[PDB]
Amino acid sequence: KVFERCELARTLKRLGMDGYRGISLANWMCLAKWESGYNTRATNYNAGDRSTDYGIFQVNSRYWCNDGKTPGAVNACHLSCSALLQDNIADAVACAKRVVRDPQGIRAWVAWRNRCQNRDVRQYVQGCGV
Ligand code: NA
Repeated sequence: KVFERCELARTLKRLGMDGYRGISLANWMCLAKWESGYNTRATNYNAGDRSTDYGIFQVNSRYWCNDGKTPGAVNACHLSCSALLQDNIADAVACAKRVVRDPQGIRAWVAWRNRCQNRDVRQYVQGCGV
């Protein structure tokens, strides 16, 4: 499923992402935008290390979910990576929450540092009623 901007903003809000571990809703929107373009079935293989990024938040199989084919990987979210490709983002959100519980926080995603950090991210939620 490819979410519309405001549809996603309202969904993330009801799933309790606004201010989760000090991360504003607009930051989560900026992250999803740059990671997958609001696409829940997005996948990206990293040939250099044999891992794959899954879902709307593009979480890596080496640490967050299990896909079986990634060498020396852990499954911190305790999920099959298939769970992160559903139209319903409940599991993807629960796993994104686990990621930011680590010291790095939102900084764990390099894309956030590149396109979201220290920028005016208001535009991602403006007019959505959240
Ligand atoms: Na894994």
